[PDB]
Amino acid sequence: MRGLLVGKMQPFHRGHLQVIKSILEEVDELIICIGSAQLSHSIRDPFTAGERVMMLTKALSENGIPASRYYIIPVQDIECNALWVGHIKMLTPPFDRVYSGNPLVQRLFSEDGYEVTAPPLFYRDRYSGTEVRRRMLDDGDWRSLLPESVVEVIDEINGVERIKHLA
Amino acid sequence: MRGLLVGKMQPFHRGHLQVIKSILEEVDELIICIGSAQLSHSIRDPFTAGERVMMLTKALSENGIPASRYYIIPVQDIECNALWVGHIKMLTPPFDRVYSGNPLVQRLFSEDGYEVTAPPLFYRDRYSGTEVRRRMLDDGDWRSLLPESVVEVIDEINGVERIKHLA
Amino acid sequence: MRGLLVGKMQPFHRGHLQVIKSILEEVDELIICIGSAQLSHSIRDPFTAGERVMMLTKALSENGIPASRYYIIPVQDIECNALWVGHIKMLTPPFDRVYSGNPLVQRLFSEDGYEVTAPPLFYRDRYSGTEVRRRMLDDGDWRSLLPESVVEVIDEINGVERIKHLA
Amino acid sequence: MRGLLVGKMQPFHRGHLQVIKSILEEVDELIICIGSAQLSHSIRDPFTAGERVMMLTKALSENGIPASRYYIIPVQDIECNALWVGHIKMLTPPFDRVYSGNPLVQRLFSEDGYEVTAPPLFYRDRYSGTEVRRRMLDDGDWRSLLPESVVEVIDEINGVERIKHLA
Amino acid sequence: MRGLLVGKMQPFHRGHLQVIKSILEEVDELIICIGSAQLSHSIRDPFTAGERVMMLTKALSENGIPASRYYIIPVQDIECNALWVGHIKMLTPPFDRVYSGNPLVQRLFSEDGYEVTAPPLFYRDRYSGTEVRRRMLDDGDWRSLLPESVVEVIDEINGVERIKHLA
Amino acid sequence: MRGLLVGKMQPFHRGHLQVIKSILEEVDELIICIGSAQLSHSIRDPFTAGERVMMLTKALSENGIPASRYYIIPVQDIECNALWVGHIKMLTPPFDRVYSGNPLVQRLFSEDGYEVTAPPLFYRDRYSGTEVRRRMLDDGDWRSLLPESVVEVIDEINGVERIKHLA
Ligand SMILES: NC(=O)c1ccc[n+]([C@@H]2O[C@H](COP(=O)([O-])OP(=O)(O)OC[C@H]3O[C@@H](n4cnc5c(N)ncnc54)[C@H](O)[C@@H]3O)[C@@H](O)[C@H]2O)c1
Ligand SMILES: NC(=O)c1ccc[n+]([C@@H]2O[C@H](COP(=O)([O-])OP(=O)(O)OC[C@H]3O[C@@H](n4cnc5c(N)ncnc54)[C@H](O)[C@@H]3O)[C@@H](O)[C@H]2O)c1
Ligand SMILES: NC(=O)c1ccc[n+]([C@@H]2O[C@H](COP(=O)([O-])OP(=O)(O)OC[C@H]3O[C@@H](n4cnc5c(N)ncnc54)[C@H](O)[C@@H]3O)[C@@H](O)[C@H]2O)c1
Ligand SMILES: NC(=O)c1ccc[n+]([C@@H]2O[C@H](COP(=O)([O-])OP(=O)(O)OC[C@H]3O[C@@H](n4cnc5c(N)ncnc54)[C@H](O)[C@@H]3O)[C@@H](O)[C@H]2O)c1
Ligand SMILES: NC(=O)c1ccc[n+]([C@@H]2O[C@H](COP(=O)([O-])OP(=O)(O)OC[C@H]3O[C@@H](n4cnc5c(N)ncnc54)[C@H](O)[C@@H]3O)[C@@H](O)[C@H]2O)c1
Ligand SMILES: NC(=O)c1ccc[n+]([C@@H]2O[C@H](COP(=O)([O-])OP(=O)(O)OC[C@H]3O[C@@H](n4cnc5c(N)ncnc54)[C@H](O)[C@@H]3O)[C@@H](O)[C@H]2O)c1
Repeated sequence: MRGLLVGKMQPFHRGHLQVIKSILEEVDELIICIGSAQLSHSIRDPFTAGERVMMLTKALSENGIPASRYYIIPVQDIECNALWVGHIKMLTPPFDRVYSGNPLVQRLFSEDGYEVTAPPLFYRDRYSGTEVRRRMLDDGDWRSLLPESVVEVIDEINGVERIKHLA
Repeated sequence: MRGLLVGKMQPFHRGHLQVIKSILEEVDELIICIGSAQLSHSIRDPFTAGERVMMLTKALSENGIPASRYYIIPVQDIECNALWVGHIKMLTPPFDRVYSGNPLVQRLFSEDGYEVTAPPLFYRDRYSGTEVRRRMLDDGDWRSLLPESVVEVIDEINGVERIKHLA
Repeated sequence: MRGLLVGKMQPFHRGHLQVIKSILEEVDELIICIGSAQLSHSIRDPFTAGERVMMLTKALSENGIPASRYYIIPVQDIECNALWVGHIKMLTPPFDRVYSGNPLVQRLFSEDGYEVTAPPLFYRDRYSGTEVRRRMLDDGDWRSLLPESVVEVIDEINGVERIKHLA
Repeated sequence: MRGLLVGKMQPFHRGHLQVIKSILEEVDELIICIGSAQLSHSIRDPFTAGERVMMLTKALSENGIPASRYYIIPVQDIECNALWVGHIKMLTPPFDRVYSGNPLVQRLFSEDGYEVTAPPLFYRDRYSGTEVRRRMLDDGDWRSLLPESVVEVIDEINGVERIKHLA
Repeated sequence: MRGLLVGKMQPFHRGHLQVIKSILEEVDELIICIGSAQLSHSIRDPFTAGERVMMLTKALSENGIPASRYYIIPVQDIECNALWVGHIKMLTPPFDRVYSGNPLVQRLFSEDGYEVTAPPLFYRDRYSGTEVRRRMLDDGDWRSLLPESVVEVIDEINGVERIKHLA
Repeated sequence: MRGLLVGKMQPFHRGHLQVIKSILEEVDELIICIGSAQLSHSIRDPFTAGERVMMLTKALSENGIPASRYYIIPVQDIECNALWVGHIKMLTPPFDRVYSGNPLVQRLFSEDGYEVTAPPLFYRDRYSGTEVRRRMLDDGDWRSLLPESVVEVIDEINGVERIKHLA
């Protein structure tokens, strides 16, 4: 039983970790696709796919989740939404269920015949990429929104200095 | 200490496994990029990136190599060789050394300032994607050239029927 | 005498039908290019090119316009506006006049040396893709804005459920 | 009942016409996709998609086949074969059966769950794009291989002068 | 000693000329990249790369700056910001310093290890592409913001008629 | 009076220099487009566009040709030959005549309505990119085929070591 979760992870936050843990209770393995893998250095998409791979890797490992239970696969975006589900299938192992709170992702997989689950949102008011990046820019408390390992990655790659300069 | 290995893995064979094991003796983790992730269903590139991810995953796991010791990242090809090293960096975790027997890959990383190691070839006369695919097409003994787990993947996805039809 | 009409047809409405009929009174055949053929599943561009081909086909046929009097050709968008006129020429039969109310389309063809006609707008306050899609989303009366055959196509492909989910 | 036929039509020849007529005896409408719509001015792909649209249109009309019985849709090629079937679906009306003698096309649609029919070849030794273009270049008898209407199109667009210059 | 300046030059204005002159006092040659070379015919990017090449050429020549002191190189934009610095390097001669007031350009080159200088802004309230284009559209005094040679180019290519039609 | 010359310049050789000098006797300025600006690090296309810009610049300057008499513009290739002439126009200043010995280039510009001149070939048996690169690889005398300034550029960028490694 393999599930699929897709997200920009800009950056990977506590909401992401929580949903992943719950998902791992109903599936044997979880395919985690880092979408928009081609975007980086913008206010909405500051981190490269590689930096995000490290964020995910450290965070999951830090939380004791065995690496054998998940796949981290960067996925560049494409121009045709009608071909995106096929695009994901082509780059990933086979999967039985799709977990997503993103309307577009839900509708695309739904139309393709996949069962789509929308997990309950975990503190959607604070655990969102938008809030995290807003706090980084306005000097708010973004650190509490992310697993400690992610904060370390961001510090190491000078993530805040980057996003502030770009803004 | 993290190394980087790039290959089409069309399909993943015993030569690949051997070089990976030796590399894992000098580095802590190995980033394994599956190149030409956009190509599939052709005589030279029959398998999708996703099918190759499964081949690698099963094979490495079958050989007792812990998943925490490697990263499997599909990498689509790009038009400009001059930007390829940057392309790889953008999609991967940081790495210290590059292992490759491919002249182009060696020269590109070399010009970029990376130390490149060309591991000794393991039975280059039989352990090559070209030979494997040739045997699949001419009904030769391709199975002995691949780890058992890879053969199982190919059987499951009807790899031989596909490549034969395409030829 | 062949004319050219380009439009997103998202979806094909009564305004489109009316302008086509009038155009067919001054030209022998009309080339109808469905622009942005690569876009689908978005609030501004909900339908695939194929679904739009059916909308046009059924509507024109429903209105007794012989198929021998027009060409339905999907045209993907391209990055360079400076090459778009050439892009259209490359995918279509030769044409003598261009009919369009779109400023960009008018200027591009004009600069290329083509005579461009801007037909009078037919109820521009209700007959527009924007209004149709707005009514579909807010449960307004979108059906009256489209030929009956188009409504049937939309019902069949669950167009409203799609656009509502995406919103 | 709608069928699908895909071909480069470089140029449209008597073999194409014959297979289309037979297909039209088992389906109500035939979707005819002109593949490699982006290629032109090369020895293997001399004609633009638009020129080919005219070739098909004139030929089918010349042979009394009603325009309401077919769709002529140019389809640009894409880099990922794994997404091509989806690419075709996205640009076309729905279809029940696929007719093709091309191994790749057959395997792709087959893997996607479509029934694929390989019509008998009509004089494959003379009725092929390769032979036609070879005769045009070596001053052989290419005219007898094409419907008269197609020859007229080629004469009008100076097709032979083009291909000879390119060679 | 060679410097690098990148800009859309939509259109080339007095601010551009001033910064170039000052830069030419600290470097032997200046590489001038016209960014977004693929965009044209839009309100934000009205002129083609070729038209901009003429604007730069005439203006610099008009101001007595020898052609041997600079390189005018059109550079199309790319999807990955992470590869852009590499993209520029690939299309240009080697350079020692980068001059730019654009935050993104500064951060990208900075992260790549280049020294980046942000020249003082020359009348930023009037000397900006945005103001120039705004005046062209609202019939303001755009001519005083540009070198005379640039105005002549714009008049010759009917730049104002174009941008007004597009708006 | 402005002419246009397009070439890969892989690398710029004595034949190129000779044709340019003769052309400069009938035109006031010469636009020199370095085609395939996106290709580098391959046996057929070893040098980046930037390296070629330097080769041209040094060679022309070395031969006393004033920089004000020419434009060096890198041009990436595109997928549609039917749009290439438009692609060139978009990136360059206006031109009156096209000089080329390349059949494709000649036919494309010819069909677009341009007068195309095919200058006499200068020692075509030795002055060709193919011969130069062949000698570099087989240790033949490639230096005599290129202007001295070009040899210096190649030495400086380790061009021979690169092409030999790639082979
Ligand atoms: N055509 C295309 O190229 C195309 C089409 C669709 C989607 N995409 C890609 O999909 C990606 C979008 O992913 P996204 O917007 O979902 O990214 P995201 O990082 O914001 O969200 C990832 C997922 O995590 C979960 N999640 C997020 N916050 C949560 C919280 N607080 N509590 C619980 N669960 C939470 C949701 O399932 C969500 O979908 C992008 O890369 C986009 O480009 C591409
Ligand atoms: N511009 C670009 O897009 C660009 C530039 C360079 C390379 N690439 C990509 O790089 C990939 C090519 O990888 P490849 O040709 O090396 O693939 P491969 O699967 O044939 O080889 C993978 C690697 O495995 C090792 N190996 C193979 N056989 C072995 C044996 N018998 N014994 C020991 N070691 C062995 C070598 O290090 C080799 O490089 C492609 O996807 C290519 O497109 C892309
Ligand atoms: N570079 C590029 O890729 C490029 C450049 C220009 C245009 N395009 C494409 O052109 C398409 C845009 O077409 P559009 O905006 O005109 O689509 P549309 O469907 O809104 O309008 C189609 C045409 O129908 C007519 N029309 C619409 N409503 C009417 C009414 N009520 N009464 C009478 N006539 C009416 C007008 O002539 C109009 O231009 C897009 O696909 C766009 O991407 C592409
Ligand atoms: N990834 C991709 O972009 C991708 C993948 C697959 C195919 N394609 C496209 O498919 C197209 C290829 O079409 P093709 O090679 O079949 O073109 P074609 O014109 O040679 O043949 C068209 C079809 O006509 C029929 N036919 C041809 N000669 C005949 C004869 N003498 N008698 C009877 N029937 C005959 C066959 O069914 C054949 O497949 C190309 O445009 C190719 O690029 C694209
Ligand atoms: N990924 C990518 O494709 C990518 C990433 C970064 C940048 N770019 C490209 O970079 C280009 C952007 O250039 P831009 O925004 O700087 O263009 P611009 O023409 O507005 O400015 C050009 C430069 O001129 C100088 N300048 C402008 N006005 C001045 C004034 N009044 N006084 C003094 N100096 C002045 C500044 O150094 C400025 O950066 C675009 O083509 C963009 O697409 C591309
Ligand atoms: N669709 C497209 O992207 C498309 C279409 C056509 C051409 N192109 C581009 O055009 C470029 C090809 O240029 P090319 O093949 O001519 O390059 P080249 O460097 O071999 O030749 C350049 C030109 O120099 C002249 N020349 C060469 N050797 C000479 C000699 N010994 N004596 C006298 N004159 C001599 C000829 O006019 C020749 O065309 C490529 O970059 C190609 O990709 C692109």
